[PDB]
Amino acid sequence: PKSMQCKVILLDGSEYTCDVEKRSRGQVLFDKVCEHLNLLEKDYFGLTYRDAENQKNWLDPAKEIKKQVRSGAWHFSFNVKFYPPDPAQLSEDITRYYLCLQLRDDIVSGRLPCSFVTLALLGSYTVQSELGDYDPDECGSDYISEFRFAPNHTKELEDKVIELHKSHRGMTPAEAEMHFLENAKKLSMYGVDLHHAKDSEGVEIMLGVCASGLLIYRDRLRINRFAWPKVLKISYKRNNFYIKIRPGEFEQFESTIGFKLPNHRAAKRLWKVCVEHHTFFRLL
Ligand SMILES: Fc1ccccc1NCc1cc[nH]n1
Repeated sequence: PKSMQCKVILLDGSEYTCDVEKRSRGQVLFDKVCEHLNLLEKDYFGLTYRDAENQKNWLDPAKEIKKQVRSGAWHFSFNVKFYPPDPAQLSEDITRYYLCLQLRDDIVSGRLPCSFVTLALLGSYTVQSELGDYDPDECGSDYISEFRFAPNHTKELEDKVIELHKSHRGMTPAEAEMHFLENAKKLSMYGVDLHHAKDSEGVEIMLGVCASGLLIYRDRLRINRFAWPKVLKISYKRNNFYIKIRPGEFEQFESTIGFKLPNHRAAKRLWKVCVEHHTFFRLL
């Protein structure tokens, strides 16, 4: 029995190493990672890898690892796949904890945009969770936190984190994590997976996939939103991704909206994440 070494970047930025039999399916590796993390509420999470383009791909738990990574290194990341719309309803604090770590990276990366005040408030709850009660002894008027809070740090943002941290005295890690999530869940890009595409006229749009449905970002105005119930059918052909939308009441025939993706793999990736998110919606 020949086994392949796997390396997984965890959400704290540490590396987990294990071996699986070389013909193992994704689920085998994912189960080992989740046992390592003491994670029971595993359905919200997954593993990603980077292809030659260094584009992120979900490791399909049902398929052989070798037929996915193909020529690439057995190097993965552990990530939230399905962002819970209501994190208070998760059964375990440790689940909310990993979700916070993911969202912290979502924020620092700029995938999840955030006002100055929300950056500072989220940051204050992270500090309360990580270090406990505000201590003047560690924080001078010149203090800069080890914690990454934002895509671009300023002294103003560090000061506001400290100001808000002072107000959280006596808050436990689980409580601070729950407040963090109550705020983060409201942000317009929470749990939105964005894909580059062109509309049928060749105009650059972004397609967002999330729990509630599909978003077509055409410009700062004209954001079209199709709740999952409004989406009849989706499919990809060559570089094209198509969504069929239910007609309005007493209208004949659904509408088709077509999109051009960069290449066939990008169309297939978008199709698969939409199918997977739509099933998630069907279970809610
Ligand atoms: F309702 C949706 C449908 C499809 C994709 C996303 C959403 N987000 C919630 C919302 C409702 C109104 N504006 N934002």
